Amino acid sequence: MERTFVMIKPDGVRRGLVGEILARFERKGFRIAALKLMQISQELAERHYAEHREKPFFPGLVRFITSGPVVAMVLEGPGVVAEVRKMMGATHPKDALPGTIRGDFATTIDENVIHGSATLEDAQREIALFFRPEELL
Amino acid sequence: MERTFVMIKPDGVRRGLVGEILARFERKGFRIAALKLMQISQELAERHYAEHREKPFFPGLVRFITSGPVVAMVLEGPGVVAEVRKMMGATHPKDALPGTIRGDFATTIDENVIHGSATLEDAQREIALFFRPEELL
Amino acid sequence: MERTFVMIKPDGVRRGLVGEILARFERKGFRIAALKLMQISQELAERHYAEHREKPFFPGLVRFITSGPVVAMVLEGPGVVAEVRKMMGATHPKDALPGTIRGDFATTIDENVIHGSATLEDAQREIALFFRPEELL
Amino acid sequence: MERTFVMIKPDGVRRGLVGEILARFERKGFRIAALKLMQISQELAERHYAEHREKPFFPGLVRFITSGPVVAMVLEGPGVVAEVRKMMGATHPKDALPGTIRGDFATTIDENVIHGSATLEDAQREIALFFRPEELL
Amino acid sequence: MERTFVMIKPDGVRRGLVGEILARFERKGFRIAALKLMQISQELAERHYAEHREKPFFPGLVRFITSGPVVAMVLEGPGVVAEVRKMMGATHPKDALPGTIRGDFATTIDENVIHGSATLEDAQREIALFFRPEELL
Amino acid sequence: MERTFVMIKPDGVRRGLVGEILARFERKGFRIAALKLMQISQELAERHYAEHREKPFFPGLVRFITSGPVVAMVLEGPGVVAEVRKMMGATHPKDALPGTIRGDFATTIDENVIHGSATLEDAQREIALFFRPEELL
Ligand SMILES: Nc1ncnc2c1ncn2[C@@H]1O[C@H](COP(=O)(O)OP(=O)(O)OP(=O)(O)O)[C@@H](O)[C@H]1O
Ligand SMILES: Nc1ncnc2c1ncn2[C@@H]1O[C@H](COP(=O)(O)OP(=O)(O)OP(=O)(O)O)[C@@H](O)[C@H]1O
Ligand SMILES: Nc1ncnc2c1ncn2[C@@H]1O[C@H](COP(=O)(O)OP(=O)(O)OP(=O)(O)O)[C@@H](O)[C@H]1O
Ligand SMILES: Nc1ncnc2c1ncn2[C@@H]1O[C@H](COP(=O)(O)OP(=O)(O)O)[C@@H](O)[C@H]1O
Ligand SMILES: Nc1ncnc2c1ncn2[C@@H]1O[C@H](COP(=O)(O)OP(=O)(O)O)[C@@H](O)[C@H]1O
Ligand SMILES: Nc1ncnc2c1ncn2[C@@H]1O[C@H](COP(=O)(O)OP(=O)(O)O)[C@@H](O)[C@H]1O
Ligand SMILES: [Mg+2]
Ligand SMILES: [Mg+2]
Ligand SMILES: [Mg+2]
Repeated sequence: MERTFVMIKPDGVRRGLVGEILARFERKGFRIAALKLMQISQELAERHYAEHREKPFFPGLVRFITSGPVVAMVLEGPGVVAEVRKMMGATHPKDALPGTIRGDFATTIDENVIHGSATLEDAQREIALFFRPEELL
Repeated sequence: MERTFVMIKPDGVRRGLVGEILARFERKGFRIAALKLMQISQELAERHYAEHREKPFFPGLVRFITSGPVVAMVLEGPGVVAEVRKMMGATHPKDALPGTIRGDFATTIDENVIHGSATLEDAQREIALFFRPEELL
Repeated sequence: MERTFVMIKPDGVRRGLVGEILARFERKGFRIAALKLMQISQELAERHYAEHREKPFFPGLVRFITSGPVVAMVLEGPGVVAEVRKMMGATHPKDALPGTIRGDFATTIDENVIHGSATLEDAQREIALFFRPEELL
Repeated sequence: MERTFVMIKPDGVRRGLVGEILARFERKGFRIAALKLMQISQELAERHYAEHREKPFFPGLVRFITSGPVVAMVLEGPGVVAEVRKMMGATHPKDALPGTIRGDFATTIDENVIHGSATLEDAQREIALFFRPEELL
Repeated sequence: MERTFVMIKPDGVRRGLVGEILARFERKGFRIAALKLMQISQELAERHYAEHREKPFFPGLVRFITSGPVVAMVLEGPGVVAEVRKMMGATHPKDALPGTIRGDFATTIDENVIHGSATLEDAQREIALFFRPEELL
Repeated sequence: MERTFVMIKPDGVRRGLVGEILARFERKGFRIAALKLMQISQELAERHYAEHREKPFFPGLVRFITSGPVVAMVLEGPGVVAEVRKMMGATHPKDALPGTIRGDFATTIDENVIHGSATLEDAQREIALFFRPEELL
């Protein structure tokens, strides 16, 4: 029942890591409730990162997240939000532990391969923001 | 430039083979131009099967193809249509060689895990049928 | 010389995770001293979980562990007991770290894919309880 | 329904290929109906080779097949006997195609890592010889 | 005893396929007798291509083979020369079967990821040309 | 720009773990700036472990590191020194976490599969000690 939003960022897609990452989630046992390759519009990127609109890395952040196609998805399963968060590893790749997605695939904070909803509330919000209602199965 | 349509069938999705299959296409070097989880409707299924209509197993097929969500995609690359047919292996798993998708993942023709356009024309037809134009990137 | 008992539970077997899990142990360098697919009898399950006989989840626990075939084994190698315990990860999948067996394959405490002897004493006891003496090589 | 007998030979076991090989059969979709680590006795080995008896390498074979523990198993699935012969590849590794077990893991016919029943009848014969009835699940 | 020369081309190195390719040769059972990252010089490249000289694409080839670092190696094992040609698959990826290196990793003959000695004599010639004697172990 | 020295020890090479380990680094995104199979000379081993020259395990240590060929390399990338150190895991395999190289492949401190420069200074020193200047690309 519980759902979380996940996004394989432009770098992850360009480096051909989509299947590998998705396999980790299926292997874990989560259900794919939604999935799609998509181009983040300038607007979506600004809404999504509104939180950091004042920050100084905001411009470069928006430029990165829209630099290429991303793979958006919604994973379903018991405590999927917290578990997916643990699977991704620390935001700053330098602190992400091995066995973790960022720990195994990312090297810098700027291009950290993936995003996972931080909380239940963030998830509900991100899902409505990235997917159309009928796209959830 | 050349592109093909691929569909991971309901059996492939429920068995959690989506990532593994996508990974093979990515390691091969093909570009993912479109991708999405979707539910095939009765009408849609029947439209896709226009020649296999006056055939027999037609109903039993539609039943399976609509039995659950499928993962649709478009792959791009040199001779990708013929190349993907080769990667999938024979339609009937028993005749598909080890190393191919159906050879390594399927056991019956009923649930042969995946579908790939037979020709460039079939691909164009399938792409227009399963994807909206804006979903192609 | 040191040995530990490991069991891939009914869920792990049903989800086709036996080879993958066994590969992690061979890759680690441990020796397979015993191995067998088996059905846990009502009696064995009760003996094995005697510790939690009074608990409330006992009935459902016994029902799960006997719900289907399991793969029992004995691994041999330096500090194998403690190392195998670390490899499995926390009992409650929610706390199991990525790279860990439960961390990568389990989502709930009820069906946590695998068991590993907790101590040397538990190992000796579990081994005699699950395997016949001549089955150890 | 249909079933076959498979044996990971002593070389396959010592090289730690048990999990990887089992994983291929599991991802393929076959059911594991029996499995066990065992030591083949002199008599047992000779009984298994009844026609190859008046042959030459007979002794050198028995020597190898009894040189260490083997992993015996029974696999179930549609046309599993022929399908497994295809998955193993040619008896002599040099003629086994990449993607098959012997093609990817073996280099000599002497130690060709695995054995699989040649026919349904050979399978029944091998199953009755290597497994007790109660070991079949 | 028998040995062959293998070169992971510039495209294979930049795409980060070195480990995956080496892993296949190791799981196969071949011994690595020599290995090194190197930059092929103009002269060196041309010397390697002595017969393909009066040919056409010669310059376009040298351009690619010297376009970046390559990983050179010598593999040892029974019939390793023919065996490695089989593992690499057809020179042109479109004709290479799934399961082979070029079949699973390449799409164009221009950048077909890897090279392997065609004969024992070519191997000796290539080994003397790319490796100093002391680099053979 | 930053570089670190890594060495797959004799055990790792003998167990055929080179490709697998190298793949983890390419997957991570680091660049291979140098690579070569080599035999550590008595002198090099003594220089490298001069730090522990007084210790009691020194003799056995030198004997191990020179017991067979090793694969030496230099990895390049952002904070590669610290990240590679984290990827390898604790020196004593017993304390190395799963998902970590030693955590997944090593069982004892004596034969712990791999080495990674501890600091920037150690790296510069190890690189000049193991590789010739022209071998860095
Ligand atoms: N006995 C059968 N039982 C169930 N489905 C069958 C049977 N025979 C054929 N099919 C179905 O028929 C279709 C086969 O298509 P066709 O023979 O025209 O070429 P194809 O390359 O296999 O196409 P596809 O990729 O869709 O399988 C598939 O959708 C398959 O599942
Ligand atoms: N030159 C040889 N050296 C060592 N063993 C050999 C040699 N030739 C054949 N063998 C052995 O002979 C047997 C070959 O069996 P056979 O040719 O009847 O069919 P098969 O399908 O290969 O059977 P199997 O699965 O047991 O290998 C194997 O056990 C194999 O190891
Ligand atoms: N159209 C082409 N474009 C670019 N390179 C080509 C083309 N045709 C052939 N080549 C190059 O020609 C060489 C083919 O060698 P050859 O046909 O003699 O046998 P081979 O077994 O393929 O050798 P190799 O392992 O070096 O590819 C390769 O180096 C390949 O990249
Ligand atoms: N130093 C930094 N440079 C660039 N981007 C940063 C930096 N610090 C944080 N960010 C960005 O802000 C966001 C942090 O939010 P959080 O959801 O906790 O992490 P993440 O998005 O990496 O999962 C990410 O989009 C991240 O890239
Ligand atoms: N909340 C719970 N629900 C179901 N089973 C539980 C619960 N808490 C503990 N258990 C069961 O009790 C046992 C705990 O013993 P332990 O050996 O430390 O862990 P595990 O068996 O998971 O390795 C397991 O069989 C586990 O499934
Ligand atoms: N108890 C021990 N037995 C054998 N060798 C040891 C022991 N303790 C330390 N060493 C050796 O000393 C070195 C420790 O240095 P360090 O660079 O921190 O670890 P490592 O080389 O394992 O990465 C290694 O070469 C290690 O094998
Ligand atoms: Mg098809
Ligand atoms: Mg056989
Ligand atoms: Mg070649």
